[PDB]
Amino acid sequence: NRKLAVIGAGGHGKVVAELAAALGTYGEIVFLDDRTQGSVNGFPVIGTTLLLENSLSPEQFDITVAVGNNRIRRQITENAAALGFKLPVLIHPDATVSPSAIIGQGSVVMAKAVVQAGSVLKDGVIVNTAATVDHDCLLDAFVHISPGAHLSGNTRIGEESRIGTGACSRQQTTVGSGVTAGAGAVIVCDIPDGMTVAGNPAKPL
Amino acid sequence: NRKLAVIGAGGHGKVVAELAAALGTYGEIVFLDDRTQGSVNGFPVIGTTLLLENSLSPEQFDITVAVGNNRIRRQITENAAALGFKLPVLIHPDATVSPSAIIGQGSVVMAKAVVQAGSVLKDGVIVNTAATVDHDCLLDAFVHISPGAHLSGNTRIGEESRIGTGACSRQQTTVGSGVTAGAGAVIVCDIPDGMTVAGNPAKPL
Amino acid sequence: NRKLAVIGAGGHGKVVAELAAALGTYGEIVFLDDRTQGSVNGFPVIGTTLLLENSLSPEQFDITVAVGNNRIRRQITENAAALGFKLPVLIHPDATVSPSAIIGQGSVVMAKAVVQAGSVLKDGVIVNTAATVDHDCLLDAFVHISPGAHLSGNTRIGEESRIGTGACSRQQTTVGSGVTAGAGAVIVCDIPDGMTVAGNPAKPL
Repeated sequence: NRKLAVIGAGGHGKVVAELAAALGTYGEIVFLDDRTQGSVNGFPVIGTTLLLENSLSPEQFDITVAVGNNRIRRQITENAAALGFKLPVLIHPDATVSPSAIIGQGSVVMAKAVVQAGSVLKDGVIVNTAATVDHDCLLDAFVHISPGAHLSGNTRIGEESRIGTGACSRQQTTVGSGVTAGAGAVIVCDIPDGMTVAGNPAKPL
Repeated sequence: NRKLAVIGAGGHGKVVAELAAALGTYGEIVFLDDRTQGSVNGFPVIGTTLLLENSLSPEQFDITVAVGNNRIRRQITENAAALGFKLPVLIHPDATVSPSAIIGQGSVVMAKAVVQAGSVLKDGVIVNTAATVDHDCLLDAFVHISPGAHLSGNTRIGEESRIGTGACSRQQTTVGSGVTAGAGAVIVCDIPDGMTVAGNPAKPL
Repeated sequence: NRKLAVIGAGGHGKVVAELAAALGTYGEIVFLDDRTQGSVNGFPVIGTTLLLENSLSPEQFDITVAVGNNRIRRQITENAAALGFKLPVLIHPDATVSPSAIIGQGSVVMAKAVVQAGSVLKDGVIVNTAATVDHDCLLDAFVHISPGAHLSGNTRIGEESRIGTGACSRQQTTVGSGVTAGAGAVIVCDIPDGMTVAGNPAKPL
C-alpha cells in the first residue's frame, strides 16, 4: 500500500516511523494514538485507534503496531490482521537480515540489529536497536529483544517474552513463554514459562 | 574548513582521525599532541597543544578533541570554542544517527554507534564503538558512552559522566553528573551525582 | 581462486557461507562436512574433510574453516595451510574494519563486527556477530570473540581463548591463552592462562 499507519506514537513509535521513512517506499506515514494529538516528530497523528476498525481501508493503509508492551502489541496486531490489514515486516536499512531468516508479519528489526541464518521469527517480534539474533534461533510471537541484547546460536524464546536491554543468552538455551529477563540478564540455562529473571547468571526474582 | 586538527594522538585519537578520513571531506587531517612527535597512524603530528592558542587559525582548521578523559576534554574543548574554532560533530559513516537527534559541537559518534529519535547530546559527547543511545535520551556535556554500552529509552546521563564498556541502562533511569559506571554495569535505578557504581545490578563501589 | 570450500556446515558454517556469498567474489561456494550430506542452506556439501588432503586443488579452491571450537579450527587450518591452500580473511560487507588493522589468514569478521585502529589479529580469529575489538588490541591465534562481546582499547587475548557472548573487557586488560570467559563475563583484571572465568566481575569457576 501507498500509506503506513503506525499505531502508537510514543518513543518506540517515533523510531518505527523513522525506520519506515528511511525505507523510502511509503507515500505517507501517519500515527494512530490515543493520548497525543497534532503531530509527533513531524508525522501527523490522524486519529485514535478507533480509526482501525471504523475508518482506515486495508486497500490504502499498511499497519504496524509500535507498542512495546508485548500483550498489547499482540491484541492490536491480531485485531488488525482480523480486519484484513497488511502488516509489513519493517527492516531498517542499517539492520542486517540473513536471506535464510524467516520473519512473521508485523515484526520490526531496528537499526544495527542482526538476524542470522536459519532463524525463525514469528508474528510481531521486535528486534530492537543493535540487538542480535544468531543462527538458528526461534523467537515466538510478540517477543521483544531489547536494544543491545545478544542471543547466541540455537536460542529459543517463547511467546510474548521480553529480553531486556543488554541481556544475552548462551547457545542452545530455551526461554519459555511470558518470561521477563531484566536488562543485562545473562541467560545460562533454560527458563520456565512465566518467570522473571535477572542477574549474571540470570536467576529468579 | 579544509583542515582538521585532532587534539590527542593516543588510541582514541587514532580512531577519530580514521573517522574523519572516512568522511572524505577534509583536505588534510593532522594531530596536536604533547607526548608524541613525527606521525601517528599515517597522520602528521604538527605540534603540541600550544599551537591551538598560538598558531592555528580558526579560518583554516576545524578542531576535534580526541581525549577520553571527560574533564580534560571539557577543558580543551572550552578553550578551543573560546578561541573561535569550529568544533564539528564527527559521525562515522557506519554510525546511524536519527534525523531528529540533536548533537552538540565537538561530539564524536563512532562506527556502529546508534543515536535514536528525540535524543539530545550536549557538547563534547563521545558515543563510542557500537554504543547505542535509544529514543529520547539526554546526554549532558562531555559524557562518554563507552564501546558497546546500551542506553534504553529515556535515559538521562549527567555532565562528564563515564558509562563503561558494555554497560547498560533500564528505561527511564537518571544518572547524575560526574558519575563513573564500570564496564558491564547494569544501571537499574537512578544514580546520584559523583558516585562510582559497578555490577549487575550496578551498586556503589 | 574462483571457488571457496567452507569446512564445517553447522550453524557457524551457514553464517560464514552467507558472508562469502555476500562478498560476490566467488564463482561457487561449497561445504566440506563429516556429518551432513546433500546441501545445507542452499550450498552443496561436496564431500567430507578427506577431500582436503586428497582431492581439492589449492589452484582452484580457497579454504575457510567454519568450526567454532578453537582447537579443532586450529588443527584444520594448520593442515590446510600446510597443504598450500589460501585461507582468505573473510570480512562481512556490514562489518567495519580499520584500514590500520592487521588480520591473519583464515580469520572471519561477521556482520556488524568492528575492528578498530592498530588492532592485530593473528591467524584463524573469529570476531562474531556485532562483536567489537577496539583500538590497539592484540588477539592471538584462533581466538573467538563471541557475538556482542566488546573489548576495550589495548586488550590482549591469548591463543585459542574463547570470549563469551556479550562479554566485555576493561581497557588494558590481558587475557592469557586457553582461557574461557563465559557469556556476559566482565573482565576487569588480567586472566592467567588456562582459566575459566564468568560473572560481573569475571571470577574463576
